[PDB]
Amino acid sequence: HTLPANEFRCLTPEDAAGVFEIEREAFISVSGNCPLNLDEVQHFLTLCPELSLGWFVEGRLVAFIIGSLWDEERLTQESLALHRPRGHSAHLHALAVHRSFRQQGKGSVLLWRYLHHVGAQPAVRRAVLMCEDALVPFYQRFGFHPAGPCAIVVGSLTFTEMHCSL
Ligand SMILES: CC(C)(COP(=O)(O)OP(=O)(O)OC[C@H]1O[C@@H](n2cnc3c(N)ncnc32)[C@H](O)[C@@H]1OP(=O)(O)O)[C@@H](O)C(=O)NCCC(=O)NCCSCC(=O)NCCc1c[nH]c2ccccc12
Repeated sequence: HTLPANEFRCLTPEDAAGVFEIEREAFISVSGNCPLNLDEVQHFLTLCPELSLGWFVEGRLVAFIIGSLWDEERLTQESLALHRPRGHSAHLHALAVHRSFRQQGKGSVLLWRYLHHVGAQPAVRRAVLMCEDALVPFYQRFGFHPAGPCAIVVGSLTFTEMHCSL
């Protein structure tokens, strides 16, 4: 009968649309590329929805995490579009908060619930993601440790890989 003022839930391919939209502003408007395009978004939301998480305010996605499982110590170019069911690592492909909802602890909040959410799964024993050097201290507040230069290349952009024991 109404729109919950706040709701945290796993995503479904129905939210792919909304995810890309925030990606356009969050990444493309900046570097010219984005972590996941609509097909990639629907791909992981189809194969491993339980690895995603969204914050809906008044029926609108304001934050999201799109995961997938990895089975190697470090991230590679191929892992970018892969989901290793047999893996034990939660690979955070993308994390973003809406342009209008930033700097209000939402990213931090979503990130913590996410770590707790996937660490609840029997397989997931570690979390991994890549980020620009500017965000390394940010992810460290969550237990992530810088694991050196990430091998994944994206345009002219480089990233520092980070791992979090779960
Ligand atoms: C970061 C996040 C989710 C936090 O939310 P929030 O705004 O609500 O933040 P909080 O309120 O919870 O707390 C704020 C903290 O967030 C950190 N922070 C925020 N903006 C920062 C900045 N410009 N530089 C350094 N630290 C910053 C600070 O440390 C800051 O501390 P302070 O309270 O002391 O100020 C939110 O700001 C957001 O959605 N940003 C846009 C997308 C993005 O970059 N996603 C992450 C890429 S990392 C993960 C990822 O998706 N990788 C894919 C890698 C990738 C593939 N293709 C790309 C193309 C381009 C770029 C990257 C990629």
